[PDB]
This record gives sequence, C-alpha cells and structure tokens, in this order.
Amino acid sequence: TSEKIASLRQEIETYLNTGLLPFWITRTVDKENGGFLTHFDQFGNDSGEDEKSLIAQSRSVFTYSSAHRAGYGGGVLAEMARHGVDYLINNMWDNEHGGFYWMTNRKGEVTIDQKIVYGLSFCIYSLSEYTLATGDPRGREYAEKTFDLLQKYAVDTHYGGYFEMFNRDWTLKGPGAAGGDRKTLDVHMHLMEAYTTLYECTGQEIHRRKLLETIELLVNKVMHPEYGTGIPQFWADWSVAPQIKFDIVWGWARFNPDGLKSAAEDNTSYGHNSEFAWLLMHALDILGLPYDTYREQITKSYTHAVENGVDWEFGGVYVEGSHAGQVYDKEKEFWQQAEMLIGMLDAYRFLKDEKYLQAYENIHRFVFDKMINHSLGEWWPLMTREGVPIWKHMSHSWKINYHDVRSMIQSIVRLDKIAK
Amino acid sequence: TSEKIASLRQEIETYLNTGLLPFWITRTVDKENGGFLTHFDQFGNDSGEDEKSLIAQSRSVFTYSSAHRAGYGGGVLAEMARHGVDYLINNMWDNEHGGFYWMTNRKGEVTIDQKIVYGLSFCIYSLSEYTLATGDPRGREYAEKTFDLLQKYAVDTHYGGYFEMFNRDWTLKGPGAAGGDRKTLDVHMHLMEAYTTLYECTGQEIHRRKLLETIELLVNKVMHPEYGTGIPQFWADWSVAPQIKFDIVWGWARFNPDGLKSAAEDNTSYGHNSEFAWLLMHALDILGLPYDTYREQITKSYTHAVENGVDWEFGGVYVEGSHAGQVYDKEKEFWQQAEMLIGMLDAYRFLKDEKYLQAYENIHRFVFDKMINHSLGEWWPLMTREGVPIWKHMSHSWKINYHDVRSMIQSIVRLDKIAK
Ligand SMILES: OC[C@@H](O)[C@@H](O)[C@H](O)[C@@H](O)CO
Ligand SMILES: OC[C@@H](O)[C@@H](O)[C@H](O)[C@@H](O)CO
Repeated sequence: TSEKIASLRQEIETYLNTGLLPFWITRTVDKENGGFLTHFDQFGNDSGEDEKSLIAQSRSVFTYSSAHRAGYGGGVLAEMARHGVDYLINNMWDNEHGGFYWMTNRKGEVTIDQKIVYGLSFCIYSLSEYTLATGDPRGREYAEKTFDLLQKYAVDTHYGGYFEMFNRDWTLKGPGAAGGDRKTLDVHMHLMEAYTTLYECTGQEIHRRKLLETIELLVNKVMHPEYGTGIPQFWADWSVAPQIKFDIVWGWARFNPDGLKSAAEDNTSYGHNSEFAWLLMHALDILGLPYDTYREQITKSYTHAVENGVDWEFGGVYVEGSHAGQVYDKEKEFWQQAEMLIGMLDAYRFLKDEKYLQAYENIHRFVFDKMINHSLGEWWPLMTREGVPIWKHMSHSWKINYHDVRSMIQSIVRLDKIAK
Repeated sequence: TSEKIASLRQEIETYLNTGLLPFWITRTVDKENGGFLTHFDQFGNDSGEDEKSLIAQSRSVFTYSSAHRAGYGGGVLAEMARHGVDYLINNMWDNEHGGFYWMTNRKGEVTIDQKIVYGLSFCIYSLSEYTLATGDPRGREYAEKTFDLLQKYAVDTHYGGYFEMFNRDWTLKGPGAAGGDRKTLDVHMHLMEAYTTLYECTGQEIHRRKLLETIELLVNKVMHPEYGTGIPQFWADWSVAPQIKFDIVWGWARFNPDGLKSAAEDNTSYGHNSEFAWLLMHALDILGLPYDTYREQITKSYTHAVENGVDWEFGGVYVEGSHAGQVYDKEKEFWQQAEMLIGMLDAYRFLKDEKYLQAYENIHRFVFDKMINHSLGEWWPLMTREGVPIWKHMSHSWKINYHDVRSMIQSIVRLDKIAK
C-alpha cells in the first residue's frame, strides 16, 4: 500500500533527520586531536576508550560522505567527512610501507600498525565514497593506493582471493588466530562492497574487472555450493576451514547461552546473506548489469533469510542458523536488522513476492519499536529475541553509524522505488 | 667420465669465450641511438630491421648481466648491460602509465606501446639480474615497479594466474588474437623464471610467496594433469583453449610440411618442458627447498623429454609431439637445444639415471657439430632433423643470445657439479 509505504518512509525520514544523525553530529567531531569520537554508553556519554580504530574512523568517513551525498545532515556532513579523511591520511596512513594502520589512540598515535584487509576494504569503501561526495581527489588517490597494495600483497595469484592480515611491513601474518592462512566471507564480501564504490568513483576497466572477479569469488567459492548461504571461513585453497577467532577483531564476542548447536560449523548469518545479496544487486546496478545475472544466487540468499531468519512473532532477524534451515541463535543484534531492511526491500524489488515486503515491515517495526533508543537516537547493540536490550552501549570502536545510517537512507530509497 | 665431462666443459668454455660472446660484443652496442643491435644475417651483417623489441633489449640486458655475474665477457659485459638498462628506462618505459613498451624502432621511438606480460616478465627477469650483477638499484626498482603493475592489472583474482596482453593504458585487450582472454604456458613459465631472479634480488616475503604461487599454477593448472607436459594455452577459467597465434608475437612462425598430425591440439614442446623443469629446480634452489618438493612433476617433464624428444640417431631435440608420446615435428630449432642442455644435466643430477647424461651428450654434440656456425659464433635458428640449416639468419628481434649464452654458462656449471 502506498499509504503504508509512505508511513514507513516518513518514520525513517523523521528519525534519520531528528534522532540518528543528530546523535553523531553533536558528539563525534574531535577538534582537539582530530578524527572522530565513537565511544558512547547507554546515556550518550563517553565510555573513555583510548581508541580510534581504522574501522571507526573510516566508517564515519563513509557515513558522512554517503549521507551528505544523499542529501542529509543539513549540509554539514561533507566537512565532517573531510575532517576524518584528514585524520586518516595524517594519522592512520603508513608513509613508509603504505596502507592504513589498524588502530590509533585518542590523540592520534598509532597503536596497532598491522595492515588488516578488512579495515583496508573500508578505507577503499569510505575514501571512494568520500571523493564521490566532496570531489576531494585525496579519497580516490588513497583508495586507489590501497587497492594497488591489496593486489600486490594480498591477492593469492594461485587460488585466487585475498590473504587478509599482514604486519606493518606487509609481510603475511602467521597461521591461525594471526589471520595469515584463512580467506573469509567477512573480508571478501566487503571488498565487493568496496570495489563497487571504487569503480563508481574511478571508472577504470581494472576496477570493473576486479569487482567482477570479487563477485565471482563470492558466488563460486564463498557461498554454499547448494544452499548459496555464506560460509564464514576458508583455507587458502578455498576448502572450508574450522571457524576461529582472530587476534584482530572488529566486534564484541557474543555467546548466546540458550543458542542451539553451539559447536555446529554449518552456521550462516541471515544478516550477512542479505547484506551480500543487496550489495551484489547494487554492484550490478553500478556495473550496468541486470539483477538476474546472479538470479540463482540472489534468490538463494533472500529465500534463506526470509524463511529462517525473520522472527514473525516478535520481530527482527535472528543472529544465525544452519545452511539447511535450522535457527541456532535467536537473539537480536543491530547490524543484521539494518542489512535485512535493505535486503528484504531489494528482495521484493527483484523477486516480487510479497513475503519480502512483509519481512521488511516485520524488521522495520522491530527496529523502530524495540531497537532504536529514541531518547538518544542510536540503536541498542544486542537484544533478547522479544526485544529487551542485552547490551546497552550505544557505540564503540566497532559499532558506529555505518550500518544504521546506510540502512535508513537505502530503505527510504528502495521504498520510494517500490511505490513507483 | 671425468675426462668426458672435462672435454665437454672445455668445448663450451672455448666456444663461449672466443666465439659466441665475441660475436655480440663486437656487434651489438649502439652508441648512436642507444640500446642494442640484434639483426644479423648468415654472414654476421646487419639485416636492417628498424626494430628494437622489448624482448631483444631486455634479453640482451639479461645475457650481459648474467654472463658478467658468472665471470664472462672479459669484464666489459656489465657496462654493456647498463647501456641497455639506460635504453630500457629512457626509451621503453611508460612514464604516464607504467610498464615497458613492446617495440621501439632503431632510433628509440616507441612503435608498439602495448604492455605485453611476456615482455614484462623478461623486464623483471633482466632488471633483477642486472641489479644482481652491477648493484645498480635501477634494475630492482623498475623490476619491482613492473611486478607491482602485473599484480594490479594482470592478476586474475578469481581464477588465478595472469591476463597477458594489455593496451598502453593497461586496459585488457580484446579476445582471441588480441591476447586478452587466454592464459598461456609461455607467459606463466617465464614469470616463474622472472620471479625467481626477482626474489633472489629483493628477498621480500611477497616475491617468495608469489614465486611459489607461480610454481603452483604451472604444476596444478598448466602442466598436463596426467603426463605433466606443458599445455600451451588456456581460457581464463584454466580449461584448455584451442591454440591460436596472437597479433603480438615473439618468434618466427615455422611450419614443418612433413610434420605429423598438423591439426593435433595435444602437442607439447620438449624444449619447453625441459626449460620449465630446470628453471623450477633453480627456483627451488633460490627458495632453499629440495628438488623432490616437485619430484613427480620434475620427473614427468624430464622423462617425457628424454624418451620422446632426443634424436638418438642424428642428435638434438625434436620440436614438439603429443603428450602421449608421439613425435610430431622432428626439425631442429635453436632454443630447444639450449634448454635441453641444461635440463638433461639437471635431470641427471636429480634423477641420477645415465640416460640423461647420454641425452645431454647427444644434444651437446648436435649443437657443436651441427647448430653452431663456427665462422661467426652464433647458432643456426632452424635445421632439418639431420642437421642442415633451414633458416640461416643468425639473429633478429626474437633470437638474440638469451638461450644460447645461458645454456652455455649453465651447462659448464652443472657439468662441474656432476664431476664433483
Ligand atoms: O559485515 C560485517 C559485519 O557487519 C561486522 O563488520 C559488523 O559491522 C560488526 O560486527 C559491528 O560490531
Ligand atoms: O620459452 C619461450 C621460447 O623460448 C621463446 O621465447 C623463444 O625464445 C623464441 O621463440 C625465440 O625465437
């Protein structure tokens, strides 16, 4: 219903303009040391972490670049992005070996000099988006510099794909938790997301060809060969590896005590599969290719998410479950809802089955009625199945505004497409 | 027999010092335009080709660098290499897009601006060898620059391996004869040869890891999965492609009218398989790895060459034949004899079966009694099975001194190893 679509779009528009973006605009710009402040407790007050992670600073650069480019933030977001791009190049860029450092403290000193491809993907993503929004060639320059370093040091020229964790001097890290012997869905999915904006910015044949190569890797090696769902970790030879926690992390380790099959290695994340599918669709948009170029893959990702991840009774998407169709972890974490909002919409656009629009409204209602802490404007990071926050910290080094702002803008955009 | 080994080594030493190297030292240095002259007819006189191919100039740089490093040329070869490195950077290097151009005319003007990975491999090979011989960091610098450009533009991050032919702006060339849709044994074998000297020069972890990735590609995708013999051409997905002639070439197209199974697509080159095997062994030497790291592969290459390629009656190695064991083309071309000299020696070192030393003496005797034009010092390019030159041009844009000088130095070296 156009009245229902308009109601949903307005709910997002008011919340995005008066709640979410103001939460960050009034808090994050650090004029003393440069960069952004991203550590806020359940009362919007500083938690005091002496960290400015590459993930935090780059995602902020992306959010403010993309939101300004979309027409949000009252025009002040572009200069906020430049403030962060200033911090990235001046404090986080390695002037002897290249690439962006993983971690800095509050005053700008490098504290983890490793070159993590997961963070470097977000550098390529955010700096490409930054140049697209502001025209500053510094974004594209350092994004191209990062891409070239990934080709030189990270690309496995035999098996394909990328090695994902390196020391500061770009030497491959050790095996196991050091991160030097695994190829992961986490990194390879976001490089596809990164190369999409990179190619959109530069327009080179090389960036279009490597974006397609990244899509091919995900479809042919990363996703389940039968179910099409994302498998988290692989060996270099692309056989499935046992899932491990790397020494370098970019999230809080959450164990659901009442989760099912704790040791099961066949888990897949509905939020990841939805995030991959709509990002692949957006990649096809940027590539000028039709969606059904990967109709089998896109249909597998969305069908699996809507049939197993959507909590129809309480609302929101579950954390993870088996490829076969069993739900393992029924908790409610913030980023999977964000990615499910966009995906379920794009699923409705491509597959045209109304259970996807129902799936969107289920998750839309969950985020606005349960997840959004309206007194501050940010999202609760983790919740019991029926709502009710488990963790109440509003933001940290790994939870900023990348997922929620983009999912808000992209949802108004796709909902507008559906109404027409 | 040590008396037989000494006799063979001395035959090479006298010929290398008094015949082959003097042929080039007295002819090739072009002080007017820079670079090297490589076009000489059957009387050692200029043929007048208005060409200075990247293959010609780079191979010359390698020959003079490697021979000087080995202690040959009366000490004058190092400065000859620098004269060529001067020409490569000043006349053949693309200062806007990077990489070395494919073709220049006699006076140094670029005539084919394409970036051909086959030539760029020889740039990495020769410039790495040049720095190892002279200490001039320009070789290593531009060799590393070329390697990095290959990772950025040439590496297929999905299927692995390299795309092999690009326009000047590094955009992938068209399909078919343009060379943009095939991965070939020719390029991938020599990159392994190039990355070996590159890693020997720089010592970086990245060059060691990519050299191993190159070896893995050749063993697992390029060689026959059963016979282990080299298959010339593949599609990007590494399935076997029909053999074609590219618009860019680096040799004379020779059709043997009395060759067997002219249309057979199962041909393999004994010279190539031997060249790959001893170069792989040398790569293992540089990598500090034992030969039996690829014992199955190395044994397949050498056994196939000695059992099918060695002409026991007349001497020398045939041109090509089937993987299964049938000889197709019994003519005698220069570069396959050179590579068979080194390979048959290394085969004797690793496999210790005396049929390989017999194979070496068969080819040694053929080259010195039939192929070497002793009145000038260079090798006849092509011959009937029983000797007797078919083509008598001594050198051109694709036949210089890369194969024969290296095979002469490396043969004295391995023969010296056998005697001890
Ligand atoms: O796609 C990767 C995933 O979205 C992860 O990067 C989360 O953003 C992070 O766990 C937030 O804490
Ligand atoms: O290994 C490739 C082969 O050796 C080729 O490059 C010859 O050197 C060329 O055909 C000489 O004309």
